[PDB]
Amino acid sequence: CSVDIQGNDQMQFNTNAITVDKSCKQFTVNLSHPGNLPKNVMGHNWVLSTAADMQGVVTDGMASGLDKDYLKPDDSRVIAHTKLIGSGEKDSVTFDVSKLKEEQYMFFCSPHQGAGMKGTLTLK
Ligand SMILES: [Cu+]
Repeated sequence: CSVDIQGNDQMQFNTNAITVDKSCKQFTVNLSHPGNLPKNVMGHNWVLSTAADMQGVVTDGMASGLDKDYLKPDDSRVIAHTKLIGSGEKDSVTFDVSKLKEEQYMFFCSPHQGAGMKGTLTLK
């Protein structure tokens, strides 16, 4: 009921598809950042929304800027998210699987989603 994910200096995650087992009550994402760049140059987060909400979350998040971890404050469309991390840092988020429907979900790094830093998540 957990997955470890890396975001690197090339704006790539090392998975682009997450499967959450139907039997999980909670699911945890452990994000880390190989590389040698600080959070204010190449920072990554991990953000989950419906496929339909992704573009708006990214647009509004990018506009909110670095000091808001590139997320619109209190954004109702964000199902779960980590903080923004730089190289050698790590952050984990846990969420209730009850928040998912057996729907199209996307995960992404908000500042680098437009550069392709995204993938799918499905409750299976
Ligand atoms: Cu990123």
